[PDB]
Amino acid sequence: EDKLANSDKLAPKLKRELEIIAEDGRRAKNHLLEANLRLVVSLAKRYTGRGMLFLDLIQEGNLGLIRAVEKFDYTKGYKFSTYATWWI
DNA sequence: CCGGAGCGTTCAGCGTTCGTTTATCTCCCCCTGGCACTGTCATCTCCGTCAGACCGTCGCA
Repeated sequence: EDKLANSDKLAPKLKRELEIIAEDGRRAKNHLLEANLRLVVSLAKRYTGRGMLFLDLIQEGNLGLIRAVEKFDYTKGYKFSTYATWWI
């Protein structure tokens, strides 16, 4: 999606393939997010019962978790949970 | 018998002091961003109203 975001002229079939890869990447974004909904629910129930509703805490942690997945890299050899927990 | 001196009041030269601003320098407040062993489903409600109606709903006929 970064390559197709550029203004350089490429093949239209190549741009279609890049859009397909971008759609697959967005599907991966989703799949990771519904993978980690359970852990953000657990860490939100860790912080409940203090004047703020449970589902509000879950959704705010979900915002923190999409922040986490925006700032996650595979170069460091650690699991997603221990890095996501700080942002949650 | 005016004339001068002393006295009262009122103004133009420059000489200092105020009234009100301005940008720079500390101290504090306030908001966005980082954390990298792993840690991936809570929570107690609700009963000894109550009195009957109004109403839609729903499975049996």
